[PDB]
Amino acid sequence: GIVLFVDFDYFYAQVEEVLNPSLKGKPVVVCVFSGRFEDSGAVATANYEARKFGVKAGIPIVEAKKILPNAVYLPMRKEVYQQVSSRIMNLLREYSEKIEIASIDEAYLDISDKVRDYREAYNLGLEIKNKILEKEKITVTVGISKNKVFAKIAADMAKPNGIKVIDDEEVKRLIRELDIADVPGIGNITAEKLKKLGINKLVDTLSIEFDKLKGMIGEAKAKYLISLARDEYNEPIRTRVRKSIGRIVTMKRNSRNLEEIKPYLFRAIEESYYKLDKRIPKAIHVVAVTEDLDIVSRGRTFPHGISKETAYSESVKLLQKILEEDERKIRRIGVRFSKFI
DNA sequence: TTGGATGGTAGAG
DNA sequence: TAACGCTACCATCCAAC
Ligand SMILES: Cc1cn([C@H]2C[C@H](O)[C@@H](COP(=O)(O)OP(=O)(O)OP(=O)(O)O)O2)c(=O)[nH]c1=O
Ligand SMILES: *Nc1ccc2c(c1)Cc1ccccc1-2
Ligand SMILES: [Ca+2]
Ligand SMILES: [Ca+2]
Ligand SMILES: [Ca+2]
Repeated sequence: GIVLFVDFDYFYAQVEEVLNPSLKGKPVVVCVFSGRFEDSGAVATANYEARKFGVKAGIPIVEAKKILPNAVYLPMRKEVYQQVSSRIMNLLREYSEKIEIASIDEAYLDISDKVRDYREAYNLGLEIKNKILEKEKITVTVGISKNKVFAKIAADMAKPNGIKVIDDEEVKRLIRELDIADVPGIGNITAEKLKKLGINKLVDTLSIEFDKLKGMIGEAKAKYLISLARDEYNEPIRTRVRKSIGRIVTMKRNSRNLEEIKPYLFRAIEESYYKLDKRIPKAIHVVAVTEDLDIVSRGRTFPHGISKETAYSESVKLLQKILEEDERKIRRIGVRFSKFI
């Protein structure tokens, strides 16, 4: 069982550095500007130079500019990053047929039949890094271990431009020593609940009553953590199948005017339908983000596919439903399609 | 004598 | 002053031959 994981370094920011080499080695911040006012929106990512000053994914641009006014702030050019991603993902395909594309910049390869051992796996990781750097001038981090979770943890430890093997002995050390927060899938909310059960390390999960852990974090996550801690997790590398395709836009001003909201919604539908690429959806959900950033959605599922024209009229009724059942003003509006034929 | 649809939550982007 | 995107999972529920 040998899994090689690839995660591209500071991805959007690094693509902008390849396009404009004068950027390299100084703070670069990639932003989602939203329209609302001067510099409204959020950071998508930033290069490591900018991160030293606290700028990173998620924070508002106005806050980034407070702690790092000097940097290059660039509008996110998603189309260009997807082009670069697709070419790299096709390079990776050449090293293994068992590949799992996990995100715009992540893929797992099952190389159990390609290499005899970790030493050979490591050499293959360098070949992959070299090839990607040659073809795309993009640095990446490679993580290598016995399963997906530890391969991803290996890349986290080695980031940026790194390569790391976590061998059987180091897996045992991490079960003992790794802060549970740093386990994939364990976020702030789950971690804090675990903090209450005395669980700080993966190994702590072995001594706890299974139903107290279940009653706290739910069946799936409890099973997940115990399996990892047991050194048994062995989930297969499988092709990811798109389940939903959606778009959400920020309105210039908050509104409850249907006619004022509709153009944004239709734009979201038009854009969603372009990305569907031959897929035919049987479900549609409208999403409204209210003034206080609560997320509200209403959907409808048909026994048959939804035509683009049908989506327009159905989305209107879903938005009328939200507007009738929630009095708060809408700030963001979007649509999602799912249950593809 | 359990299940698809429903809307909300949490997080490996 | 807080984007954009998408999966897995969770409760809840109104239907159950
Ligand atoms: C986390 C995050 C990522 N992204 C996008 C931009 C990132 O470049 C891309 C990949 O996500 P990540 O791999 O999480 O981040 P990264 O590649 O920018 O940085 P790192 O070196 O630490 O791996 O996805 C967002 O748009 N918003 C986000 O909140
Ligand atoms: N990024 C993003 C885009 C569209 C949608 C979400 C996120 C959540 C959601 C829920 C219902 C419909 C559409 C969307
Ligand atoms: Ca990355
Ligand atoms: Ca990533
Ligand atoms: Ca975490």
